[PDB]
Amino acid sequence: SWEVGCGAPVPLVKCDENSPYRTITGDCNNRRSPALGAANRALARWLPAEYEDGLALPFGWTQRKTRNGFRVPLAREVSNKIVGYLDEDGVLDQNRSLLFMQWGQIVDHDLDFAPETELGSNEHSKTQCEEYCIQGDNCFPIMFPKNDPKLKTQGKCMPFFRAGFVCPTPPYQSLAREQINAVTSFLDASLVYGSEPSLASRLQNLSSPLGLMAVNQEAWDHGLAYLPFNNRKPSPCEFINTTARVPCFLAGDFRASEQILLATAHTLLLREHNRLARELKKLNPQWDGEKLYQEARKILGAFVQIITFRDYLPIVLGSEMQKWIPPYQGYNNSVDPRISNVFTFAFRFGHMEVPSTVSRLDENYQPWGPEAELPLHTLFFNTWRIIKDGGIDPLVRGLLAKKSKLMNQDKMVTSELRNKLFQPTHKIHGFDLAAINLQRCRDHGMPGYNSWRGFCGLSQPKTLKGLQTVLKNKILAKKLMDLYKTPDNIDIWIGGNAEPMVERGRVGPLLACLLGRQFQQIRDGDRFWWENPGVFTEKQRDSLQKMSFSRLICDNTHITKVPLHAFQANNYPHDFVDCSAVDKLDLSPWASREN
Ligand code: HEM
Ligand SMILES: *[C@@H]1O[C@H](CO)[C@@H](O[C@@H]2O[C@H](CO)[C@@H](O[C@H]3O[C@H](CO)[C@@H](O)[C@H](O)[C@@H]3O)[C@H](O)[C@H]2NC(C)=O)[C@H](O)[C@H]1NC(C)=O
Ligand SMILES: *[C@@H]1O[C@H](CO)[C@@H](O[C@@H]2O[C@H](CO)[C@@H](O[C@H]3O[C@H](CO)[C@@H](O)[C@H](O)[C@@H]3O)[C@H](O)[C@H]2NC(C)=O)[C@H](O)[C@H]1NC(C)=O
Ligand SMILES: *[C@@H]1O[C@H](CO)[C@@H](O[C@@H]2O[C@H](CO)[C@@H](O)[C@H](O)[C@H]2NC(C)=O)[C@H](O)[C@H]1NC(C)=O
Ligand SMILES: *[C@@H]1O[C@H](CO)[C@@H](O[C@@H]2O[C@H](CO)[C@@H](O)[C@H](O)[C@H]2NC(C)=O)[C@H](O)[C@H]1NC(C)=O
Ligand SMILES: O=C(NO)c1ccccc1O
Ligand SMILES: [Ca+2]
Repeated sequence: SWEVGCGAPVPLVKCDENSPYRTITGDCNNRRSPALGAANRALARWLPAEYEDGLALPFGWTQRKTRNGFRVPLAREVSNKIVGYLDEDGVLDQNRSLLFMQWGQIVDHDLDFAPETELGSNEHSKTQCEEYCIQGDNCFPIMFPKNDPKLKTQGKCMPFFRAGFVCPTPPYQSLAREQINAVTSFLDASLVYGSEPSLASRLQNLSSPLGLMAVNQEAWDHGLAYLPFNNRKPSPCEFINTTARVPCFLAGDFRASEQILLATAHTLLLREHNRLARELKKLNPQWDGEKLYQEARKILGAFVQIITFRDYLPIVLGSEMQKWIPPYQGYNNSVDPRISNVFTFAFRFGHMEVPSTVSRLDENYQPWGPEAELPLHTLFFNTWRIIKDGGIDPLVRGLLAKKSKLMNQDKMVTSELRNKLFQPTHKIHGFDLAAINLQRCRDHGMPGYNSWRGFCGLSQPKTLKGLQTVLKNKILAKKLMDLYKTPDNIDIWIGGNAEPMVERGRVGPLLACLLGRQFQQIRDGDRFWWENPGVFTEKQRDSLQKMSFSRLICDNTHITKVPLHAFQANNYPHDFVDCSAVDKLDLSPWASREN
């Protein structure tokens, strides 16, 4: 008895069987268990959920119920005390480009999305929550502590709505509350193509048999494409500058316009698909609209996989890479490919990697204009700066020439995210990503820090002094202990990120284990992994290994001067070579001799 059945409210169809292409929803990857890894199903639970009432209510909800004998500290107070800092000087990662951060967010968005609860196409709930901070039903407000500046100017709380959950919607019961993953668990470029058949089609250009994705018709970038605008009104990207009135972009994933540099990455990817389809039609004139689409799509998925596993992961995991992701040995049908609930919090390490400004660079990589460098907070949901202020190139050069923020125990998340975050629903630039992440841990029913330490076979400190040794920091450990009273209560997000970094990596031991495990699984459990014998031909594989993020830029923008290794810190002009010197993807193994 597993309650095993609930496969209700989720989209279902029938398995093409022997079809050489992924489904849009991720169904039919695993043959014996077709829904494994599919969009719109519960996040997997590596450990049982820990809720206040065993079942659904998050810790902190009832002001008199403790966690292990103690009150859990307010999310925003953990924010003020531990996460914040004032001095941006000295914070840059000396050996990671701004693209390091940016790629993490692309990968993250391909793997997981736990959307908020609605129950309001119009309702006094999406206003009884913001207006009066009344806790109730899915309103779980972030209360301001005594002495928080935002009291004086903003109000009593920050509104926060609980994440969606499987089986039904309305008030629910029985089992413990399981959050939804609205995206496919496979590294499959679902952020470009969509996770629903509904959206996947909208995204496509079905006016012509060329297998192209829809492109914006109102605006161009030197004869290069943009993403289509979104139908949706109200539009937050419009609300950001009512004079300019530029809507958000329409991509395979809904978060695409969250910040300008993410919209930039999205548009590079769309551009690549269309390029692939054209080139492909040249070699194979007989091919379908659909065949063009799927074949370009499959190449792109292979790209996202290769860069992620070859270029990106080795420099997050560092020396722990070998211990968690051993060399590939083939598809294993017994490996569970689903994204775990804790992964969506472990992968939030990238929040501590966001710097406070974004730069635009000209063709010599010099400050583009008099306002080249901008505070990150003016760029949330900002599309007008792309369309009406130089297009994509000045913004991509910044990604190569500037650095990520480095995680630092005394300087965690920049005030740009910690004080001035803009939420697409509400109206001010006054939210706090750090406090939200913490509130969300509780919302998702996360075991505490020592549960995960235990899970990863690592020591579980019980005392101040134990915590000082693990964190290798007396002061940090003291603050944590004063807010939390015992390490068993430390929220996973703040606990995992407070750990010193492993050698040659950018996360600590606990994070390396959680991430490493997840990635091993999503590679080993993927029937369509690129190296899986029979998915691509040997000659096709040889062609795919030559792919690089540098090339992507050469083929898709008017940048002519790029680094070879784009994720490490690169200085212009020494570290920058001409595009000619950069290996090209050879599409000739994709030829199809008729007779
Ligand atoms: C300026 C850059 C970024 C902004 C503004 C941003 C903003 C946000 C916001 C508002 C959320 C939702 C919080 C919640 O409701 O719980 C979120 C979630 C998340 N973020 Fe970030 N983020 C950024 C960069 C990154 C980076 C660099 C990474 C990783 C390298 C990352 C990983 C994640 C992940 C994994 C989630 C959970 C998504 C889910 O499963 O629902 N983000 N981010
Ligand atoms: C800045 O970061 C660089 C990013 O990797 C780093 O250089 C790299 O160092 C690692 C080992 O420390 C090596 O990487 C690779 O190792 C072998 C080559 O012997 C390959 O077979 C592996 O697949 C893997 O890619 C490289 O030697 C080197 N990687 C690159 C891309 O050049 C620098 O050391 C960092 N700078 C400093 C001083 O911290
Ligand atoms: C809202 O978005 C507006 C862009 O649609 C933006 O206004 C634009 O920005 C500057 C003025 O600050 C102008 O840029 C330059 O234009 C000419 C060159 O042709 C110069 O002579 C000007 O002096 C100026 O430097 C844009 O022309 C201007 N466009 C319009 C129609 O106003 C606003 O800054 C945005 N506001 C916010 C709050 O972000
Ligand atoms: C769908 O694809 C078609 C075919 O490329 C696009 O229409 C072309 O647009 C360019 C620029 O205007 C012109 O060469 C022609 O007007 C069209 N070509 C042909 C073959 O007629 C169209 O823009 C795409 N539709 C969308 C919404 O992206
Ligand atoms: C595929 O991965 C599965 C899941 O981890 C492996 O299942 C294991 O089977 C081995 C023996 O082959 C046992 O030693 C492990 O204890 C099993 N794991 C669990 C917890 O079930 C399996 O090793 C892999 N299959 C192959 C043949 O590579
Ligand atoms: O940018 C985001 N994540 O990185 C994001 C933005 C809005 C809503 C949910 C999200 O996950
Ligand atoms: Ca996916």
